[PDB]
Amino acid sequence: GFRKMAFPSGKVEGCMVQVTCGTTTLNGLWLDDVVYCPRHVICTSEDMLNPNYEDLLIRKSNHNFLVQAGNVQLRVIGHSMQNCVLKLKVDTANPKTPKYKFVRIQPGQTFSVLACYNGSPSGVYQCAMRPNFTIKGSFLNGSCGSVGFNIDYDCVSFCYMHHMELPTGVHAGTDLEGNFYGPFVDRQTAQAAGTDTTITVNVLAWLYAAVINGDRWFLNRFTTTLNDFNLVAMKYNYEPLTQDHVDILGPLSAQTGIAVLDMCASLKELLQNGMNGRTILGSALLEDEFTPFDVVRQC
Amino acid sequence: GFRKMAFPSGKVEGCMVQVTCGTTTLNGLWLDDVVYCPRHVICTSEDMLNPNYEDLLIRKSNHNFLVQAGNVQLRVIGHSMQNCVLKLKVDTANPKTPKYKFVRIQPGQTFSVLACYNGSPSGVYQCAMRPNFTIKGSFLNGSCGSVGFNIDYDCVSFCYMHHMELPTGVHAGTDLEGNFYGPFVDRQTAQAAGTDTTITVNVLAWLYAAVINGDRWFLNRFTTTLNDFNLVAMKYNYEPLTQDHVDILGPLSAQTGIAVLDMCASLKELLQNGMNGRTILGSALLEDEFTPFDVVRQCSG
Ligand SMILES: *[C@H](O)[C@H](C[C@@H]1CCNC1=O)NC(=O)[C@H](CC(C)C)NC(=O)OC[C@H]1C[C@@H]1C1CCCCC1
Repeated sequence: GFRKMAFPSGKVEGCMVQVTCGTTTLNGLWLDDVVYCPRHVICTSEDMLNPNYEDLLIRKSNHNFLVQAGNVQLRVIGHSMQNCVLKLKVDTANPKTPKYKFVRIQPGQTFSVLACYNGSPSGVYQCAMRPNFTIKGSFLNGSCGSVGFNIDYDCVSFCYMHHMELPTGVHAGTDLEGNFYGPFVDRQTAQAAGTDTTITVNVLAWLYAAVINGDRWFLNRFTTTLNDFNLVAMKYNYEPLTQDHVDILGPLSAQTGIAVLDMCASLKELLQNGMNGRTILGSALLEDEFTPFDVVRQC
Repeated sequence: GFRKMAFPSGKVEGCMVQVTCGTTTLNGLWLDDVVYCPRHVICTSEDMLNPNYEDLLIRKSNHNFLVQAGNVQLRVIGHSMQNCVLKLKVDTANPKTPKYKFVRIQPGQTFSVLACYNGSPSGVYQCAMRPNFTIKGSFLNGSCGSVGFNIDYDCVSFCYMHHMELPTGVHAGTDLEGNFYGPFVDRQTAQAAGTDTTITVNVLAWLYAAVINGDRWFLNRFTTTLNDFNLVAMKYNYEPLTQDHVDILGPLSAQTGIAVLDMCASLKELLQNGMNGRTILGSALLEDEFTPFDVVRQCSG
């Protein structure tokens, strides 16, 4: 079987706390003796339209920030801002801090999201960083400060902290240095993203997964050159396929004995014609949020 | 705009161990001072055919079971079989035991699966129990003893433990009392699931979700009796509704003001007339793996 699968979230759950300033409550990430959270916690309703964050922050003191780990209040003993993230220093070290790192993820890569409300983990699911630097998440009021991450041999690599929803229903946020993915800004305004394109290497990986699990109706005897495929992909707002993508797809091609460029010819046929009302792995749409690595770690 | 979203898995990660008999290792669930696992851990390859589980267990002693949390051995001090699960009493109460209960779910209900290998969690994902009592998992060799669960507040309701794969590639297993869902047995034989059907109650929940988000073209000005709807539904390979299904749609019916039986009438028209190229929540396909609880969780909670 083949399933969209999130990393086990326990190591991140032990880091989630609630952060409150004024009438605004969201989540923070508590690592060692620092809590990281979105800086817009310091805004009021009036501030959010055009917040001068440095000016709003100079007027705050440590005691204006209320941090709670469950029933326990953590004393804030220091605070600073790094881009769009606030760093609150507390007197307590988190005993549950995992081995971790902060990474900035590349578009087309996937990560797990731990959606939290009031410092309490609520759900976990897989997202991809879109080419237009949005993510198609599930985030409601109070979800800010929820984080996205990957796990590699007990090391948690944090890559995303949640800040906002766009009018189209997609989501935007920062890495853990507080820099946004994409052209977005943490102010209460309607923001549009650039035109979103489809992650072609991931669509190919998912077709290979549909073949492994016995689904073949889309394949064909034909083939294509890399450049000719990429001309058709760009026409249909698919990202171009690089030679590294082809290389990355090697293991999957070998396992199924289907040349990458033969799978490209199949995808070309799908783009030009369609599904014909049919489905692949249950879906009526081409799925582009599985990476080659994601697929390999499942067959 | 809906994601299949699992529950946070940490409270279950803290209960996973491995159980080995000879060279056969699967996963177990450590709650208080008991470890629960599939009884077929006591089988060799040649026993799998039609194992004599009672005979195989009589040859076993406490000191034949290797239970490990990580690389740390947990001493077994008692063993018993309950249906298709082994219960291994150990000398240490799990300090990470959550508040928990053991529940038997119904077809259509969803749950999170924490897929594990050698006692180590690998991934978490949502499954729906199909009307034919299979789930569409992603289970590899060594995954048996992985569990499915829901979390309500801080209480973990364990509802599934994994035992086997069927010829068609779907998966089968038991509740935490060892009772299989559906008509399967833990023998290494080709077993067939009944033909699957569409989970009507979840499709209705999906229509309610569509209405909540302002997508309501399919609502009509008619109603139906539950029996009339069930007889039509069966002709389209949809499950009949139970009284419990009607009741668990109550909150969404109240939220939208659309009576359950009126929504049934709208669904009946979709089944008889098709979608006519229209879409619902952006798709021409009716989704059947979001329960009414799942819908409320992503729309309002
Ligand atoms: C933080 O918890 C919250 C998470 C959002 C709320 C609903 N779903 C989410 O993911 N983030 C916000 O509320 C940000 C805060 C600003 C200061 C960055 N703003 C936001 O998400 O607004 C939602 C945009 C649709 C709204 C616009 C409509 C037109 C007027 C301006 C807002």
